[PDB]
Amino acid sequence: MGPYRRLWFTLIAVLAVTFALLGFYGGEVYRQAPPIPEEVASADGTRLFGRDDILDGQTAWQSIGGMQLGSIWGHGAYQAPDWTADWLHRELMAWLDLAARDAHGRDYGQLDAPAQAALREQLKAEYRANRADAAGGKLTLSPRRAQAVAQTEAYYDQLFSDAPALHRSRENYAMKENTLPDANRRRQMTHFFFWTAWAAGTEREGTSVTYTNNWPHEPLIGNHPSSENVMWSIISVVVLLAGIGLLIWAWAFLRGPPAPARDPLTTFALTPSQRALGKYLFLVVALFGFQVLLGGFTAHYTVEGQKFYGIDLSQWFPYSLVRTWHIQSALFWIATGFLAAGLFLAPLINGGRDPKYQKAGVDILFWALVLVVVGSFAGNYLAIAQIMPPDLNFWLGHQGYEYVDLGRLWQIGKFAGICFWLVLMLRGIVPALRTPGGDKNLLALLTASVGAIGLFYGAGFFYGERTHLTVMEYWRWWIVHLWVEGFFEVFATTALAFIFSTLGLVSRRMATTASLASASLFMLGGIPGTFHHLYFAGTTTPVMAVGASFSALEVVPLIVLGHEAWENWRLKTRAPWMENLKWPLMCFVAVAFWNMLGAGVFGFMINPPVSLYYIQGLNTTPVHAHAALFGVYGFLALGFTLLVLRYIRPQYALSPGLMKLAFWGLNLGLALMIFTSLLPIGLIQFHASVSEGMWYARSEAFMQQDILKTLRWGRTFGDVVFLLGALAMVVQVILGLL
Amino acid sequence: MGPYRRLWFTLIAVLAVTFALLGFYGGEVYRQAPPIPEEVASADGTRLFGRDDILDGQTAWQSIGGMQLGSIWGHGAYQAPDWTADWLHRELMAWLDLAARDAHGRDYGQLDAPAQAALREQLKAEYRANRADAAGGKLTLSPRRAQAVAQTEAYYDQLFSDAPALHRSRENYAMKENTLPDANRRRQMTHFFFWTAWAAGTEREGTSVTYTNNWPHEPLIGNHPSSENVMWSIISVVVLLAGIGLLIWAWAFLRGPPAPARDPLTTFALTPSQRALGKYLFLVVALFGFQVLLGGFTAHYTVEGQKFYGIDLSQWFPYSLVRTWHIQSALFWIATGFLAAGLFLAPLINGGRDPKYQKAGVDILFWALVLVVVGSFAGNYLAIAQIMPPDLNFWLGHQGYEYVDLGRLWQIGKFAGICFWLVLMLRGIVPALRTPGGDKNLLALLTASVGAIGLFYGAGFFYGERTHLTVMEYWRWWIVHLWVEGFFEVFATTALAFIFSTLGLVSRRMATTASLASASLFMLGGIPGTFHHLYFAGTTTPVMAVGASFSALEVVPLIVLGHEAWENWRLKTRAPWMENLKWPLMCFVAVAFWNMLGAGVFGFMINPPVSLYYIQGLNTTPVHAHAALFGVYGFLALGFTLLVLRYIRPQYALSPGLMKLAFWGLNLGLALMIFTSLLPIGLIQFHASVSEGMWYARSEAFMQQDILKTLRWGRTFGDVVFLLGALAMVVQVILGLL
Ligand code: HEM
Ligand code: HEM
Ligand code: HEM
Ligand code: HEM
Ligand SMILES: [Ca+2]
Ligand SMILES: [Ca+2]
Ligand SMILES: [Fe+3]
Ligand SMILES: [Fe+3]
Repeated sequence: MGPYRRLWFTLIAVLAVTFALLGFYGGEVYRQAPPIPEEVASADGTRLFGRDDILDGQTAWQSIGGMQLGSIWGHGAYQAPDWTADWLHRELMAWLDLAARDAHGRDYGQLDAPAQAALREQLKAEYRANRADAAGGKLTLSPRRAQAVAQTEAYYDQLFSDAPALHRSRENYAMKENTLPDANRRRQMTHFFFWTAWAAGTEREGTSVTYTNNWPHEPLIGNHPSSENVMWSIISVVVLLAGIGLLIWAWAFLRGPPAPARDPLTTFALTPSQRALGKYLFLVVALFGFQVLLGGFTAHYTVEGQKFYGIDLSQWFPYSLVRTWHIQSALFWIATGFLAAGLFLAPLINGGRDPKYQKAGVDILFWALVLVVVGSFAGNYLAIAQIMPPDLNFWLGHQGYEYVDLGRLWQIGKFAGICFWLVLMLRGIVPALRTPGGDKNLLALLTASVGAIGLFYGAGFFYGERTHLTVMEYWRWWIVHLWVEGFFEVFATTALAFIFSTLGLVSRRMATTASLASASLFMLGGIPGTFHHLYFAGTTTPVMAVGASFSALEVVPLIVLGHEAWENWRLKTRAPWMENLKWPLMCFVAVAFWNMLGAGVFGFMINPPVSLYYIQGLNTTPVHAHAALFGVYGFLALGFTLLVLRYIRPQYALSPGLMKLAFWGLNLGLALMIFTSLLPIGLIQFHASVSEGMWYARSEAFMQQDILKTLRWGRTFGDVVFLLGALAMVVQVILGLL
Repeated sequence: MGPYRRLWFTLIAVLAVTFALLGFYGGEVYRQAPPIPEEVASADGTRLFGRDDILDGQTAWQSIGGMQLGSIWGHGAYQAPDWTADWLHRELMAWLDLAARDAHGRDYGQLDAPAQAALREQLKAEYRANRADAAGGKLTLSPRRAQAVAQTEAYYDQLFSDAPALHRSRENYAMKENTLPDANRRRQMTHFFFWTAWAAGTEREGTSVTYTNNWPHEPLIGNHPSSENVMWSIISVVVLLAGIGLLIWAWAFLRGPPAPARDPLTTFALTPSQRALGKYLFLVVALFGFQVLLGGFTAHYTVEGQKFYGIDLSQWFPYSLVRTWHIQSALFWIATGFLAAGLFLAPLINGGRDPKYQKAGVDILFWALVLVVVGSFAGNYLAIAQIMPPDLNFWLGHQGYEYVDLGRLWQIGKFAGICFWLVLMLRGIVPALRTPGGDKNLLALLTASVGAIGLFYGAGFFYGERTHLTVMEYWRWWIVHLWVEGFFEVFATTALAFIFSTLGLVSRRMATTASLASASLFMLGGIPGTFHHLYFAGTTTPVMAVGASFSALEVVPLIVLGHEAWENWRLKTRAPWMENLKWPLMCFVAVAFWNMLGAGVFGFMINPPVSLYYIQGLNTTPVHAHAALFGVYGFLALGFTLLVLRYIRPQYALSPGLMKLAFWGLNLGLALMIFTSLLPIGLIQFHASVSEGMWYARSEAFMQQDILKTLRWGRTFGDVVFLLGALAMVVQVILGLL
């Protein structure tokens, strides 16, 4: 309570109206989803696959890499072409030849211009029709379409089967040699690729958009952005520029501490529990050196084929296996960065004593946390090699969906570990607010943050092996755009301000009101901002209305970062003994520079739904993904490491001269391979994706254009700058642990 | 010179690099203009009109209102449809009917869908070809196109002719009854319309865009935006956001006065010259009341036809006359407000004495201005009614182009009056900085601003009666986007800081650096920002490449207006005698609010070239025009009126209770007639313009859709608030002049 009745009500007011908006629209994503047809038949009488064969074909797609091989409805990896827009153009060109063979005498390519436009108008009448029969379950597609589907089916049966004809196209797609040894799996898998491009073509009931909201930009069947799609883009621009101006207008009008001579953390000297965190500062730097070194190993498969300078490590370590470890070990060391600074802050609040069985609680968390890492990395190896039986795949092995690629049995092992980290926080915080005090204001906010950071991983359930892919793309982003983006940015603002409150630099009054205006602004457009990962995947038009207007308000408090980047840096002059923490106070400054240039600048370039239409599935998304994940949550795990290196080894200097290469190799290393080798490839692809089609921007005839070859062979001029910038950090921490 | 060596070098550096970028591209706008063909002939052998007939048709179009009747290439008025898209659609449907009449047996409307798409591909083949013969001067268009042009000539001959059949379509376009009594004048005007929509269809040499950069969005002949258009749009967006964030960053990191007891302006008491400004302060409010009444009179012709509750004032006072007066008297009173403020500031700088024959120039300049006003209005009335002979039209009468609609002789009169104001400034300012002092830092900037504001009306020359329309649209925006937008915003910052410096509130050190940091920022994207009025008018793609990217940087220093709207309002508390200037210190705050909400927010909504494509010529442009013209330079001539009411009548109070109404009527009326009756009309026109075509968003089958009728019949509820606010302000000024 206290005098904070205004602030503590407007945070619950945001978390009540902007939290039912994932629930009032969460039923809209379910019952407006593209249905899987019960029976696919031809008009002559034969019966093709049904809804059982599609779902078993989905499990065949998961066993080869899932979204880490080639993207489906845009989301995935960006080397192999998306199989819902590469199946589409190969099916329409098969139809255009089977409708020209009995038209004059020739094919679609050898007709003059006025007569070849009399066939693309017949494509719009058949392929933008023949939807479901209103719970009759039948499809009954045309017999000229039954021959074109079976014609292109033999091309995808020959691509995943070790055939000698399609070499040097399995080399530009970074598929190993087989990718599916069994024969009935890839006969069932390419039935699933039909349904993922059946829904991309058929019209919804009465409207002028498709089931996937007109996504794969194809000039044959008239796939152009909607009328309501362009009108909801210009509304999304005026929300931003009238939000930035009205924030600085209300900031400049509605406004209106001697430091101690000793550091108050060295007066405690707690030996038994906080000395056991030396392992956790090793697991951060061991996974960080392993995660960069995979990056130079998965970017090598982009440039070359599968050679690796002599013998090929391609039948053991293919592209979709080294990419799966590159994302998954990245989310671990960001997670165990906060887990070190979380458990360090547990016994420091309740005086300087530990709870009962605290060191016994820490020493069994770490050996269960390392059980998951080397336990999930075996499941990826025994599933992409296709050794494990396919019925037991989802539980241990490989899930298929990116950012949740650890198996279901191992996924409980990550959820049980953070839930065990939850009770080790609450046993050390309930003797601090259940005591009769009157200053439990920051402690009540931090209690709500630790309760939310460990229970929002549980939304990674509610989807199993065989549920509908629109349901698998709704609960998946609840832990990527709400647990990594949202609630890692609440816990890293309070616990950041809790340290500056304890050292005696902020006066605990402007450390709480600054942590409820910077905890409700990030949540105003953060919980209903989940929906900008669900534009073109089985949704209606109001889903891009909630996710393009209420998503610009998480770009409003990110551009204005002059404050909270100077008043976290001018704390250096407030004490003579703030030279010992100079380098953590330089990492919490370069968090702010990449929270406006990775989340604000490069994050709004792809936000409005006319410019996510042409960009979704290109090389402009890993510009935003590399910069907003290492820049914002990747310098916090290195700011909470070189701070926790102090107070547990308070005798070793940080050795400047090494840190000036360990800090200025991460910044300039990240801003040189983005602005030379990932951004200009993302604009040659954008110039082709809006001119010709979506299939043209990922086709292998385009990605070997002799200008996109010299623009990814120049990744290595920035890769080795990042490499030595990462080695100089881990050599410091290993030297610091002695 | 002095300690200001950095700023006074970077301002000349900006005005040196961003000023050759107008000349080196003005050469490109000249030598890449769409040529007028020397001879138009048919393929059978006959000879149609030539280029002289096209130029006489241009003069005939000028004689009836010019751009105030119906827009040409988007620029103009927004009631009658743009003739270069309406002519285009009528000519294309005439060609489709003449090519279907000899195809099977029917027309384009009564053909099935696959066979009517075999004629639009022939429209794409014939109409996107047959350009000029490489300076051969001939056209030699197809005889079917000759028959289609001769067929659609008769409708536009019948529309401007008093013909009975075409009533109640001459009433929804607000044309009086005749608009052209002579017959050869409209017979040549139709040929001019043929030229201005011939340039909208033909392909440039080798490229894939037209001469007017693919402008009139027509799905028949494939008029869709380019790829480089969309690429420069996304580049413009990232330039804006990366500008705002870096400006706030470098503001927050790179930083580092007793008031007197008496007002220092009442200590001078200069009686002979400054008492002669009552005529100017009466002329400002007289033209302001007359202009608001003309605005209320010209919006009635939108809602009703030409009735005016009984007898019609339509053959004497048509829509074109009242619209021309509504723009021109607005520009006149906005100019003479600054003129009176500068002439007040003239003798105060050189101590408290006047130059020789100072009262005589003031006493003749007022009668010269009022002579120019009544002669221009008499010329408009005697030119639109078609009484004055067509040989003598451009000199006195009506020019045709909007914002320069006063005739050439009256234009020389206005330029001579502003030059007389210039020499009256320089005869009073040169004995103040030629004295041996060391404080001529602000006065040099003010002298350069006076030399800028008084000379660049002279770029309204260099185009006469018969030059090419791309040349007439290059020198026209040199006095609308560089003399009104740019150099009225330099003269209003230095004079404001000079007044706040002379009064003894700022310390003259932060009044100079803040008047070059806020004079070099507005000029970085202001002089090469002219080019966003020249996207789709006879230009190439480098012109929009300059005018998007280098124009987003004049939106960057406008959103951040928390500073320069609080440090100009917190000057009120610095003295007890700053209650006498309370209302100018609210006008100079409403200037900042509408400068961020009419130039930033609603001004960037229409800026990027993919969203100016569908918007150019709609009801979203008068939103930005009414907001940024009365909001920024309209409260400035009401701040410099109620400040100059002090120090010449320093005995009459401002009478609060009336000033609250005269402020919060203007603000609430301008913010309520924009957000109710001009913004959703603009959004409905945007939706229909991006769905169907450009002809559909201005057609009279669409602008009576029964929802656009109730959305402009609610203009009056915002009109009467603005009306009563204007009446309260003028009755206050008339009561104060006694
Ligand atoms: C020198 C440093 C790095 C290199 C060479 C590298 C390599 C790569 C490459 C080539 C991709 C593109 C994969 C594809 O095309 O499908 C990628 C994706 C990704 N990287 Fe890195 N990486 C580096 C640093 C990092 C770091 C430090 C992190 C996080 C802690 C990270 C997180 C990610 C993520 C999340 C993706 C997935 C993007 C997406 O699929 O949309 N990267 N990495
Ligand atoms: C602040 C921390 C942020 C993080 C950690 C983050 C992380 C990510 C990642 C890793 C992806 C790639 C997902 C994938 O490959 O499937 C992504 C995509 C995306 N992000 Fe962010 N992001 C952040 C901020 C933002 C912001 C502020 C916006 C504002 C509009 C935004 C808009 C988007 C959009 C539209 C996509 C979809 C791009 C696509 O699917 O191709 N992000 N985000
Ligand atoms: C109650 C107040 C006003 C009313 C009813 C009014 C009426 C109108 C109307 C209906 C238009 C649209 C003409 C068309 O559609 O072609 C217009 C245009 C315009 N008005 Fe006003 N007006 C008002 C106030 C003002 C003021 C105070 C200014 C001060 C400078 C102003 C400047 C302009 C300009 C420059 C245009 C031309 C916009 C363009 O052609 O793009 N108006 N006025
Ligand atoms: C600050 C003072 C400003 C003033 C006095 C002003 C005035 C005007 C006026 C009167 C028009 C209408 C021209 C016509 O009807 O032909 C116009 C158009 C336009 N303005 Fe502004 N403007 C200002 C700021 C801005 C800014 C900051 C931008 C930034 C991008 C901008 C972008 C545009 C564009 C693109 C158009 C063309 C719209 C069209 O032709 O339909 N304006 N301006
Ligand atoms: Ca991805
Ligand atoms: Ca206009
Ligand atoms: Fe997101
Ligand atoms: Fe402009």
